[PDB]
Amino acid sequence: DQICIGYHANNSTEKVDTILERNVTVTHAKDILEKTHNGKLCRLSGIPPLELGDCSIAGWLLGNPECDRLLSVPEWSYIVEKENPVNGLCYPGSFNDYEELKHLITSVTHFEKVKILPRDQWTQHTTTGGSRACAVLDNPSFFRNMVLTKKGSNYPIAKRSYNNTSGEQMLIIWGIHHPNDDAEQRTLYQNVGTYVSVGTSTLNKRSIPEIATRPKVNGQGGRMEFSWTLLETWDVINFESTGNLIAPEYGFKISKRGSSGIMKTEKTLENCETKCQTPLGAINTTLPFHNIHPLTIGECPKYVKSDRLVLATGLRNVPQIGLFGAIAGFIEGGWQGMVDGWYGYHHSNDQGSGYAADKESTQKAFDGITNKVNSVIEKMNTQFEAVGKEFSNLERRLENLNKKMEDGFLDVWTYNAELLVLMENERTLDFHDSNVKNLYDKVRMQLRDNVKELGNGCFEFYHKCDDECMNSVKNGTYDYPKYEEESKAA
Amino acid sequence: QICIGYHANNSTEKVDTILERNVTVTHAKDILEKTHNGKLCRLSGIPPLELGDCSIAGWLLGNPECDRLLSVPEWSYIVEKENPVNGLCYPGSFNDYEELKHLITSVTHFEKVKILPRDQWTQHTTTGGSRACAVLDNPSFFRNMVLTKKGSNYPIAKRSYNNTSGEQMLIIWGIHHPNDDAEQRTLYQNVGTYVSVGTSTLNKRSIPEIATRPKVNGQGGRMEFSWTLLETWDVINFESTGNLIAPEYGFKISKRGSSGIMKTEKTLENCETKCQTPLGAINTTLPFHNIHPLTIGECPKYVKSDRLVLATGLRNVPGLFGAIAGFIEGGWQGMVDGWYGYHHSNDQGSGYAADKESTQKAFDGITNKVNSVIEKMNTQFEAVGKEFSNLERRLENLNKKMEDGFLDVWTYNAELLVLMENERTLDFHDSNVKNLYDKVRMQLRDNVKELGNGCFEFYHKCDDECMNSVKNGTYDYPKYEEESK
Amino acid sequence: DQICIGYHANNSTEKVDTILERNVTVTHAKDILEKTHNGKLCRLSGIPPLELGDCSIAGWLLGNPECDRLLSVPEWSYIVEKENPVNGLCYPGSFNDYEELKHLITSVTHFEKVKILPRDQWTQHTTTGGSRACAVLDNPSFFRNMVWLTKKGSNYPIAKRSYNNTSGEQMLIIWGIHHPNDDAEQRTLYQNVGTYVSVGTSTLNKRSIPEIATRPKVNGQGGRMEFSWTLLETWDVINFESTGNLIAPEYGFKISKRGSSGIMKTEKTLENCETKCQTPLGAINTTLPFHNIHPLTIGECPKYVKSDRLVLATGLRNVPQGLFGAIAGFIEGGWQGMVDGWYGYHHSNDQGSGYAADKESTQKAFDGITNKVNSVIEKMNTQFEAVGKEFSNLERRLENLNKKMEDGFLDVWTYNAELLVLMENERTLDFHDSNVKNLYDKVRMQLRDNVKELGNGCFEFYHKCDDECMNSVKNGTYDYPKYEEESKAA
Ligand SMILES: CC(=O)N[C@@H]1[C@@H](O[C@@H]2O[C@H](CO)[C@H](O)[C@H](O[C@]3(C(=O)O)C[C@H](O)[C@@H](NC(C)=O)[C@H]([C@H](O)[C@H](O)CO)O3)[C@H]2O)[C@H](O)[C@@H](CO)O[C@H]1O
Ligand SMILES: CC(=O)N[C@@H]1[C@@H](O[C@@H]2O[C@H](CO)[C@H](O)[C@H](O[C@]3(C(=O)O)C[C@H](O)[C@@H](NC(C)=O)[C@H]([C@H](O)[C@H](O)CO)O3)[C@H]2O)[C@H](O)[C@@H](CO)O[C@H]1O
Repeated sequence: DQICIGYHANNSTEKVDTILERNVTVTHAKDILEKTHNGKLCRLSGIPPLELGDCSIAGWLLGNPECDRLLSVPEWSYIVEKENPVNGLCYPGSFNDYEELKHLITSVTHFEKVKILPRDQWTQHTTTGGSRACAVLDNPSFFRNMVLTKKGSNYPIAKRSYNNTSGEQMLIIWGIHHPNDDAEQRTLYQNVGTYVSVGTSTLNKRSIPEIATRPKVNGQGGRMEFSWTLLETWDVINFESTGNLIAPEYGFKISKRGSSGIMKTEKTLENCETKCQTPLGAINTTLPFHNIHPLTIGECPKYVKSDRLVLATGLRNVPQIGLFGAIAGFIEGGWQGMVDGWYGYHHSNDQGSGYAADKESTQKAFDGITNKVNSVIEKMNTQFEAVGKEFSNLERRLENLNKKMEDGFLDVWTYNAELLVLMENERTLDFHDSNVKNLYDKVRMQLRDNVKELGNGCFEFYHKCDDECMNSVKNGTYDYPKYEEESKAA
Repeated sequence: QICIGYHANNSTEKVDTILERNVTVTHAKDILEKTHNGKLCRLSGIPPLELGDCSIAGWLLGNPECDRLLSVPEWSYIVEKENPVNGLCYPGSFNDYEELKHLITSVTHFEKVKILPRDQWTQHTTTGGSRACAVLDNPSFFRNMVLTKKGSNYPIAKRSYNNTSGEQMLIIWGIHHPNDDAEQRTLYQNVGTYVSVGTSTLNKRSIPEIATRPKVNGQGGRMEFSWTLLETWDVINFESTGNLIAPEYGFKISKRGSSGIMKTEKTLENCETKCQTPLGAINTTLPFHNIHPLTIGECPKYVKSDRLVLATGLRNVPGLFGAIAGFIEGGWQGMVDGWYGYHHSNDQGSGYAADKESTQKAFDGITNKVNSVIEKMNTQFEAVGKEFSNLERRLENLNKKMEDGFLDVWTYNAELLVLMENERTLDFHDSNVKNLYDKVRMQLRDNVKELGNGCFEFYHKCDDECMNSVKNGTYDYPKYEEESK
Repeated sequence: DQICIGYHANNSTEKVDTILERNVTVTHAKDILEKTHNGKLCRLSGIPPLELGDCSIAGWLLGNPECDRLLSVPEWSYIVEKENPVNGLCYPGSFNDYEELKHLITSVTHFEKVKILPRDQWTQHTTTGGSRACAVLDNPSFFRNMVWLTKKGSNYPIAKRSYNNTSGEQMLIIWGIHHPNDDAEQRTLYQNVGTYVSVGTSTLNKRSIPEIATRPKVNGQGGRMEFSWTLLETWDVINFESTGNLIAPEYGFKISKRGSSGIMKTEKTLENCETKCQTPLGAINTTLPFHNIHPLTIGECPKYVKSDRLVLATGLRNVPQGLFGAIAGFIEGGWQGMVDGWYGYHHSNDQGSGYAADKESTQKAFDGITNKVNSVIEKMNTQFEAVGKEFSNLERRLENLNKKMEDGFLDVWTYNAELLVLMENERTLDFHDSNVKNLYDKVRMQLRDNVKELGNGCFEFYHKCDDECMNSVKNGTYDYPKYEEESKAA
């Protein structure tokens, strides 16, 4: 009669690395690295992205004729654009503090156009001024959200105002025209030596037109320079100009949800839903890390420069035909026949044989490994982030500093993730090793000299041991007083 | 007989390990600090500048509402209310205001001095003021600042100052932006005017920007202030054809390092600290804290955690090696002098005796673990809160992203350090018990039965002297080898 | 006749720290902190740095007389300056967006000065003007790459010239405006009052008016020159127009970029060596993960930490004469006499002797430790970075943000490198202890009761055991039943 201590083996060819060993085959393993995306551009927490396609934010807000059929949701979580949007300032020029503007309208509630300065009420000015650079049909056209040239032969001082009674912060854009030459100034605005002034309770600005010689861009040597401000509720904005004013017709009511970013991609909305979007597609995961794309938006796993992070959950797989020396050691191989536990017994007596999982050590192992995997996964913080940022080409240093920070964390997470995995795997294999070793000793210390140690994790009894006796061994209530029979040993 | 055993007590302290939750241990050490003293304190002997509900601009310009301030000549940080009420009484703006605020967060020395006495502007009217700065309640004006046409003429306003004071000097000046050309003529006579300021490093010019504007503090006009740091022995030249708001004073300033502004309602209560937060100060040696992110001083790492409890004692049982809660089922309330030890049973009596050797070794070990964790942590001076204008949102976001990045790294790594090391500490105790058990077993060999519960049953009479040789590892096997099992 | 289990000891004096223990002597050790450098300034990935010495980038590009013959390379990978360069704006002034300019030319391929606006084609203006502030020896001179346009006789007619970039590459172009000390100087130089300077390209549009005002003399001058720059695209035109106060370029700079680098501040000069990582003290050439040489590096560098020592144990605890209780435990000391392995056997016989190492155990241990060491090294991700940055006097907050980030990483890497070392040294010592305990048990299970277990690592045989039998024990094929007849007495 005999009982033998042993451990589970199977047909897994799954491999993991440890600190001490490479490519160890384990019975089971879990990948903590998310590599797959659904390939879709989705909504984020129910709220869709604003889809700009070929238009830039400036193009959209000024109303570049080529952005007319923009869908323009009432509410958005992020903004989707193509890499180098072709439709922006159709009439050539610049846009002050453009990047701050973008960052501001990145996530909105609540977004409503308002006709703050009706085209029709500039009664003493011509209002149909257009350009072939903004051509439609084609005829000379212009930014649709914007409007002034002399009426006949007179450019009276233009004085209009607007009180923000919309019940919300209003974004307002305006421009100044920089003519090509003096004759052009006088033919457009009659007056020379002009200005454009804009005032609110916090904004103070007066611009003078700059008449100079420049190359043609979209066929035009002239330039238009735009600025913007946030008009507070119940506050007034006053425009005054003797010429060169590019007036807005509309302002924009803004309620900031939070702060998001702009995603560059050629994909379009679908729904689908996600908590984490990438330019490649969305990510749905529990895992602490991913390697899909650095530029994400939402609550995402830590991005790492890794192609594989696999945790061992089972033990070393040793099918047959360690710090503790049990597994692949003094018990030379695992049992494929023992399918209902991690560690257990094989027995032979008169009544037969012989596999039985040990429920106690098995359940300790299940509870332990589950805890370990859960620790590694659950302790990871996950706050909302919009990685990609916008910088002008005179902000290269600021851009480089942002890049240096993202690279820094990447290096920290990657190295930390890789080593954590190598170190825990080593521990996990030793944990199994030790459980086996302790099971063997549990049996050895019960039986004492009522049995012989045969090697290979086996015990031969110096007495008959029936199924009831075997149970007592397996559940730790073996009765040693019975040391006779046993002198059968001598 | 002689038995091997380990310590137990009435502790109910819980720790988590990588493999286990809520494990009761005999002793634990919390390494997360979560108490402050509730007070606003001095930082390394040097007090903060308390501005109450005045802003830094309001204080330096001399907003009348800031007269009874009480500044010190030296401070290690600045305390402000979340939203100061007293800044620019006369509406306007302050160029590079944030750069200025950053410069004076921490000073030594700091002294206001008169550099351009106002009575020496003999060709200009200097008494001008505003109901925006109303006192009592007549027109008044920023008390450190001063120019309007005299009769009907505004001659060039040209004066200079040489910084012979011995320290770098802060000097602030402004330009006034009137309501319309008519008011410009009324105040300054001329229309196309300018304000030029020059030192040997700074060249700045401002022109009036007239626009129609809503009344703020009753006024449509605005003032735009600028500033420079005048080096020792350098000159500053003011030259203006109109619109200059001139300084009468300057500020001598010696800077040691940089600090920050703290937003709080509290007032200095007279205590010392090395680490201040808006809720109170922190006096601690622990490597982590969760009191508040915006600290000033030499502070523990701020983590998102509620609890970081390191196990020091062993599992409390009133492991990898199979002894604790293993073949030795439980602890011994009775053994008080050590973690590990023996219970003996003789004709002479019983029974407890601590093993001071393996206990001391263990204690030294755990002592090294604790202060390896605690002492490897760096703690250089830092001021977390920073200032950004509302056109630096991207920059402010970059800063938050950075603080959030380190918060995440530290929080994760601290939680995981505690779990990992707690499992090793419990295993370390387990190993010490096992090793002690084996020391005895390998000493007794044949002369004793291994019972399997921690106990050894002698095949001979072992009196007290003999027991002592077992404990001190000199048991004489050959002497008692008479066996007769 | 006896056989003993033991471990290697030597003359090593090397010390390591572990999480539980300070100053433990080990037989072998390996430092993973790079502390040495070659003490030279080197080519970075084949490409030399630009050496400016005591000249500033501005001094060099404008052609300050003390800077002009600088003798540059056509391609560079970084820039080297003295801490505080003596030569810059000899005529006092300022440079707009200077830090961004310096960041732009930090790393190039290709670079080439070209004469874009021949000094002599300014026919209607005087062109030879200079300053005592730029005195050569000791005649008034001027920035050699620029042209100080002044009146011809009593006339300054409108100055107008343009240049089309047909060079093949983007072109850096610089210009300036003179802000005189007083009206008399304005009239002497330019005749006209109320002048302006105008410059325009496809994207750039600027008009500046001179600022006449009294200022402290610097290098004898009260006036100032404010310089600006732009990048002119291929096939674009730049237009200059001035009625006075223009400081025109004569030259432009063809520039191609292939990434960004940095400026390095050192007294050192270029030697003939190659590196992937440069320091102001010398070049680093290591695979190690950490270094403590200097914070301001350029290249693909190890992570900088505050420590002076990171020593990993590789050999075992040196006990000249643990979790597992053998090393410095029940086997009290090591053997200076076992030189052919980490663990092994002694054996005392009728035939004498002796020592012999267990090759298999030793070999498995060497493999483990090697993987360990390589894991810590190989998992570290390295990226190209230039640590030192340029910020102006009004960018203190930005500078402080950069410092806070570097300090943040420094604390993270230093704390984790040191804790890693301590943790792994604990596990390494215990690894060895375990290998020893496992070897001893392997012997114990073969010999069984044919021998006495002393308790100090030795086994006393109950039977004569010659060299062949001593080998079977070492071998794992002892044959217990062969000597079973003959033990104790029977
Ligand atoms: C007036 C005319 O017919 N001029 C002929 C030249 O063409 C004109 O050249 C000017 C440059 O001085 C402009 O480019 C003109 O283009 C427009 C445009 O933008 O399309 C014409 C628009 O109608 C006009 N819109 C408004 C509101 O004024 C616009 C603006 O004036 C400018 O943008 C102001 O900066 O200009 C263009 O038609 C022609 O090249 C030349 C060849 O022989 O003959 C000229 O008679
Ligand atoms: C006292 C009062 O309320 N008077 C009423 C007139 O108000 C005047 O309106 C002008 C604008 O047209 C200014 O706001 C005047 O305010 C002051 C101020 O700031 O307090 C008066 C100061 O004395 C003056 N200081 C100087 C040096 O000139 C200051 C400056 O002019 C401006 O700040 C420049 O921007 O203005 C205010 O008294 C009002 O015009 C009339 C009804 O319209 O009723 C009067 O009772």
